[PDB]
Amino acid sequence: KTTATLFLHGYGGSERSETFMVKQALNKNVTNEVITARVSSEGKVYFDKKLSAANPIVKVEFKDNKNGNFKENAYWIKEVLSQLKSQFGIQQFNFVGHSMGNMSFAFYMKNYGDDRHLPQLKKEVNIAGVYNGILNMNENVNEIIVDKQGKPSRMNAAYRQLLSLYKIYCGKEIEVLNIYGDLEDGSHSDGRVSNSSSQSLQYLLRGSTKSYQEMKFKGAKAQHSQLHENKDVANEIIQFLWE
Repeated sequence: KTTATLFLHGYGGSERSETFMVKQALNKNVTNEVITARVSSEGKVYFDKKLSAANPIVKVEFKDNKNGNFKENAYWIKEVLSQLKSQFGIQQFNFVGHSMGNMSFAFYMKNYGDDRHLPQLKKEVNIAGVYNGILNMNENVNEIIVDKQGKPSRMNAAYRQLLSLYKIYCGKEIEVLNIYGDLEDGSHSDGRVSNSSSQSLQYLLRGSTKSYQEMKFKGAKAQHSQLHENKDVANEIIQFLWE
């Protein structure tokens, strides 16, 4: 059975933000299929090439790529999934996203995560997830804290609408890998987002995933944008989704 692996860009980005990591996949023979799903502002979906095909990779680009509205960027996500099925029949998918493409996938799963007419999740890769806020926005550096279970010492607006998201992950045996960076510069962050922010995903999933792992890459090559431009991160993701 065929499983499309969708790559979503963070704020400001496009399909070119996803390239370095899928190019690491192709060099690993993973698949010969890559295609681009483009989504306008209205939310009509255009595929550049068609589909047939093992471990196919699909790159998702939103034309309106500066929309901070999680519910419409999670509505878009459901439009691509439901276009990949209506057209190519794909029944399951892996998801990997950068920063805010992941906050849009927590709102996808929240509003469309129990529907069955929709391609089902299998694995999940989360790069610099921005779950309990952003640095220098609605949080500050070393301010917010997480316990054992990734529960925030303080929870921000959006994080709270996502509390009942375990209810969706339960019993779907969804594996989840949580990748974030610690520059090591005394700020416990990826330059842009807090480790507690993305680490607070473990409390959103509440022990209801088939599998939950976190990887804290460290150093200069573990900076926000450096995360999807590292090869030691991209193989981490290859071996998880595909090996």
